[PDB]
Amino acid sequence: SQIVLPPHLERIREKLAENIHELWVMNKIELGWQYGPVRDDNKRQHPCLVEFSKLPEQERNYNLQMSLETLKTLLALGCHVGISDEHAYQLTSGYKPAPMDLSFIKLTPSQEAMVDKLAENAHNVWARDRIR
Repeated sequence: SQIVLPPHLERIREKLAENIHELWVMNKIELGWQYGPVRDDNKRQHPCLVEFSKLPEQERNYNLQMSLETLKTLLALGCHVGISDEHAYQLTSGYKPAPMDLSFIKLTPSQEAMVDKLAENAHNVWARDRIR
């Protein structure tokens, strides 16, 4: 939780979370639903279509608790990463965010190895949530 991050990439990681959040619009628009007041998937009520830096920490609380600690542990997951760069068709059902073509950009095997370790951490917090 309390892993210190460099102060240059504070807002950059928020736009990086916003580039994550616009895909968080997209993966839950690919289920075929729509915006709504409540958070009900089967009733086309998904309030998380507004972006990251736009919404407060009630409709943007699930990704902000996730994508921050996905970055917070990634700097100290037994590897090394630092400042490298900036915060860088299916017509959707109300907003179409696609600033970059993420299939023109490649991933690697040390990339997905830290993804499962971050998936190990949060699922154990999900096990810590499933104590009761």
